[PDB]
Amino acid sequence: SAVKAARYGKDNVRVYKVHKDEKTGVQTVYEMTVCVLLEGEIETSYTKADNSVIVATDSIKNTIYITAKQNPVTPPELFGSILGTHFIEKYNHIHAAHVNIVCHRWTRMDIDGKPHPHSFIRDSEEKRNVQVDVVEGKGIDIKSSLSGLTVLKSTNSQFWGFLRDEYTTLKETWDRILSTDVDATWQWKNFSGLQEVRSHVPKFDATWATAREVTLKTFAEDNSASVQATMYKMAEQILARQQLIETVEYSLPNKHYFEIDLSWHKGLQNTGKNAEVFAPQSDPNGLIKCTVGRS
Amino acid sequence: SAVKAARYGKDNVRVYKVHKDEKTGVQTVYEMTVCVLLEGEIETSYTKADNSVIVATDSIKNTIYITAKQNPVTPPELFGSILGTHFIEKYNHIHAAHVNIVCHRWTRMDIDGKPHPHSFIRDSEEKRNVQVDVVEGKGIDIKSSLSGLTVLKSTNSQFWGFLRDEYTTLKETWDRILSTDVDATWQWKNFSGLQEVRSHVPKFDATWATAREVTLKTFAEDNSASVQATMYKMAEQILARQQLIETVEYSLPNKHYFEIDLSWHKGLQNTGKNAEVFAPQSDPNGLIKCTVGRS
Amino acid sequence: SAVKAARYGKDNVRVYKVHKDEKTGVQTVYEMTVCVLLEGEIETSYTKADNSVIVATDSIKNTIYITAKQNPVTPPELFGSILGTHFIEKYNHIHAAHVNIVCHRWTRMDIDGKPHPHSFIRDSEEKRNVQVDVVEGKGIDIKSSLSGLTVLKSTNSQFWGFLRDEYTTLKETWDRILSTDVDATWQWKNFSGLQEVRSHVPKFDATWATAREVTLKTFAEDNSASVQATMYKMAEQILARQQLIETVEYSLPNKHYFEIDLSWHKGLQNTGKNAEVFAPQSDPNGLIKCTVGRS
Amino acid sequence: SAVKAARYGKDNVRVYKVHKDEKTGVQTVYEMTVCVLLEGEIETSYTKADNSVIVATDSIKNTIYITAKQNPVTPPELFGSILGTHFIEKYNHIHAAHVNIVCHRWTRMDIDGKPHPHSFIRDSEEKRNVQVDVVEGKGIDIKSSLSGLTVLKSTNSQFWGFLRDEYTTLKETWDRILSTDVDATWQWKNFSGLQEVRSHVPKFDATWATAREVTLKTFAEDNSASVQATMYKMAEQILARQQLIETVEYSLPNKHYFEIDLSWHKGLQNTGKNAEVFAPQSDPNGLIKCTVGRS
Ligand SMILES: Nc1nc2[nH]cnc2c(=O)[nH]1
Ligand SMILES: Nc1nc2[nH]cnc2c(=O)[nH]1
Ligand SMILES: Nc1nc2[nH]cnc2c(=O)[nH]1
Ligand SMILES: Nc1nc2[nH]cnc2c(=O)[nH]1
Repeated sequence: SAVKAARYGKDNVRVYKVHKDEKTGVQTVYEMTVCVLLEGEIETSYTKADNSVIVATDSIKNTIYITAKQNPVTPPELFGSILGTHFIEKYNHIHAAHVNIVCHRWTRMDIDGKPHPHSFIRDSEEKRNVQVDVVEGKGIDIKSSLSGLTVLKSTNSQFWGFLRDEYTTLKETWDRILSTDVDATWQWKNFSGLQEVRSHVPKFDATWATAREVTLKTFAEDNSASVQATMYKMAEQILARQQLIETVEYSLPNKHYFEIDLSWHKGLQNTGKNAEVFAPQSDPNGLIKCTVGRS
Repeated sequence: SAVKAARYGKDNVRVYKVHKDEKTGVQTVYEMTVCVLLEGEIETSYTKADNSVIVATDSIKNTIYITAKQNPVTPPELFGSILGTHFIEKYNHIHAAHVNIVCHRWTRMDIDGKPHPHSFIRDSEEKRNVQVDVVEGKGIDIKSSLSGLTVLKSTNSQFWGFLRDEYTTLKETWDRILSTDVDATWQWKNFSGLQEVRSHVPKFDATWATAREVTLKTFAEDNSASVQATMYKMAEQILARQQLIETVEYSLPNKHYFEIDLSWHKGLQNTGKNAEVFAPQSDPNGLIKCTVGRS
Repeated sequence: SAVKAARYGKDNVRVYKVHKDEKTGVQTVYEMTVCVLLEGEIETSYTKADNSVIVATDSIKNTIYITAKQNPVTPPELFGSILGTHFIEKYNHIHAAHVNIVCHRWTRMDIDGKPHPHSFIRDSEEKRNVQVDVVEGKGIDIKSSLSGLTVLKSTNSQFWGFLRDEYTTLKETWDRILSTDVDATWQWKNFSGLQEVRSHVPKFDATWATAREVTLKTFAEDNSASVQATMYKMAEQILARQQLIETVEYSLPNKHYFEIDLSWHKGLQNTGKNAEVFAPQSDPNGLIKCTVGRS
Repeated sequence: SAVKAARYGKDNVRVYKVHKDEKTGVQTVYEMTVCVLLEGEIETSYTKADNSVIVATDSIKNTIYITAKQNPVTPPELFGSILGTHFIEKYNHIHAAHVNIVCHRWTRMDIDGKPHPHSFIRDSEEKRNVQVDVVEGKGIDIKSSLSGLTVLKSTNSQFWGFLRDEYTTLKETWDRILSTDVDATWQWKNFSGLQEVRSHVPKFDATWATAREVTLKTFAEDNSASVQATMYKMAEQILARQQLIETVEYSLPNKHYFEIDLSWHKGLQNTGKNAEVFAPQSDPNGLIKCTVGRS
């Protein structure tokens, strides 16, 4: 036997960083969860019990803190590039670094119609993430994403015209609730190294804001023919707004809300046009994906 | 042996209800999770296998749907009173109903600086809850609450002057991060029955908004001497704003963010006044509670 | 306003302890999660920002480690009594200690039909817990419990004869799946202090083993008329086996497995006596409780 | 823009199946969670709102129930092959089916030293899984796995000789606790179709039992030089025992248990050779992976 692939590192490293404007007295906090996995010439640690090739996972954790201390942690696409680049340049036998970052929301509180200087609130569980792969001699691959964005529209969603055969019991509908947890990923064109990533810095936050806005507007306005059709429209718009993106990927659960027939109880009418009370279903759920790129 | 206490019912009943304004075309959704437990003369179901006294848990579930269909589901203190009252009046041998409701947020989306008629987003995992106990001949006891409100302030929090003995290693501090998940409960004065609850309807939503606002403002503005001191101030204000409240209860975790000493690495300064990078701690955590009432 | 009730302390303190037999070379591990909340004369910490009365939560955490170091951590009813007693004797103004302990399973591995000296496996998520309230001048109240015991029987469970009215749609049945997560608590008679608890040490583990065994045997053998009837039988037996127990409490979810009618598909028969494939339901679920004591 | 990749289907389909031996009266239950995602000529559902190409996710759910009704659900590698094969043969425009199955444990209860005919208990949260990809014209790819196997050894684990530089603070050790959650996957050689999978049926369960046993024995007996070294030894043995396996993959977290220095308290000795009380750390954790194949 032989080692076909190997990676190791530190997972679930929680990091918080505060920025203090001495001028204005305004404070800004950043909180994230970091994973860093390394690859290189480390086979002997597995095959020969040779630990000399191992950069201890505890040292990797130390390095994340130090890096966060000496560099900006935002935007995450930059911080992740700096962190991955560090491992491949510092260690001769390490040739790839895979860095995953999850940014948690800490939103400035508004007190009395005015932004508070140092108080924050977590508004929802929606995350902004980055996956950065830094490979010696192959540049920097970045995939940015937003996830945990949960939305629902109570009408203007349809589903009819689908295949019908002896396995089908689902009825066609012209009016239904559509609810989902949005997971959207945009993959950037490969970057030659850190200097190139630094040159595109302003595009990261703007592209994140754009993906979010397009996602929300398209969901709210589209008279949805299906989840498939609505998601393609979002992805089409994101690609058209940012040329440096190669592919957009969406992964959407269809969280079902079933009508409850109450007619067995005093002829109570609660179906079709009279539907008011529904039962949200925990499982199972439809799962719909699509990767859209440039023709 | 004998049955000293008994209750049974249906838990985790998810309910969704939509309101459609035919005039404006505006839709409003309500989503909640309901638990209903009953008590009464049901001992024989346990002792003698006598199921004749049992209102099937499946029937209790049916009843929640029917009740939601025929009545307003908001404010939750009213819907819960209606639901509990129903069981004790309908069934002769049922003398207490305990109804718990958790309201999930579905917040109208703003598209292009304007409220969307039928699209919603879950902004955070913060809940509004109610506990309603409807006891035959003893009226209606209601406890309302908000939970899952997660906040953090990066400065203006202190902790010094505490007891020091041979078990103490904690250092006094004049500047620290304060973060917590707020769980606040206000207990209403006992109500004689449904007609009395209906008479106070407008006070429910207003008191909920008040508890939230006071909680947020006090946390942000108080130069906190301790979690204990800050929570008492919140509770004091809520009691002063609403006379129909008998007691306010707060339960607050103190989620710790530790300084990271980086001086072993090139004399890097990251403690005290130079602290920028912290390590959020998952556990353990301080847990601080207090019940405040009227003197 | 005034402080009606107050308690504070440390939650989620994870503790591991290893015992090494120098003779046999056999090692035994104990892992638990501890919560300790204190009460006493601490009102001024809330009302006057007077921290002098506060035993820091960090010190409480230190104390748990020290106590675990100097005393046996098993059985948990003893360790919890020692820990609570410590706070009320050490601090003059602290009059009650509430200690909660959750024991996690680490079960000796069997390698080659033989017990391994120092390797363990977590077999299931079932917990053994204790709640200990140590109140100055009122002795020691202990509630022991087992939870997270998940079981299912595929037949020999019935449910018929229940009340039927206009809210009922559930059909009577003579054969069904019964599945639940067992939560059983036995409350001990009040103890005068530590010396009395020490005198009953051997009864703790034996009573825990007994509750478990009776729970499992009764569930498997009873031709269940209802969850209510089966749980009363368990509680009756536990009370008869241990006189020092005052009350047994059971709290049982009824996790439903619905039949799937497949007759719309080629007359496939999958209901009643032909039922083979079921759909486990995540929610909602029946919740059945009962507290049984001595007549 | 264009669709580069697309898949859709049903996730979280919970299925239970009971087998009743009319002879012996012995019942056997199987419980699983199934995901099925399809690919084929379905681009137009995204691009043109053409639902005619869509096999409704609800129909996919129906099909899982029907398939489970007409076929054995064990071993899971077979059931998954049958299910995936069904979609590609039945639908002309569907060319790949991806089926994921998670098997939950329901272990026959032993009552009075004897196997009970129809009562079961969930012993741990350990899963047996399968991933089956059925691609038209490319046969059947199966990856089997076990996950959620949580183990700990209190001694006979070392970690010394690792790289040391200015980022290192970790001390070398010759004696430590080693704890992890085992995730092991074995990939089978490609199968030509269902008839070939049926021919190897007996090898599935045996290979699963083998992977488990080797994993447990190697963990318990190896005087571990590192997680890397111990995992390679397991994978080496699995490959040697089953020729039809092409690659073994392990993914192991290193769950840390830190020593607690108690010397600041009365010179209490709790480090190195005197270590008895440890603090289990929730995060961060080391993450170590390796894919081992044939030379
Ligand atoms: N939008 C949408 N709804 C569905 N309901 C059942 N299947 C589907 C599907 O593929 N798409
Ligand atoms: N606010 C606050 N911080 C603490 N840190 C340690 N103990 C305490 C406590 O009781 N209150
Ligand atoms: N055992 C049992 N099954 C039920 N199914 C519906 N209600 C009940 C109940 O109260 N007990
Ligand atoms: N086994 C093991 N322990 C570690 N502790 C820190 N890093 C490592 C590592 O790579 N392997």
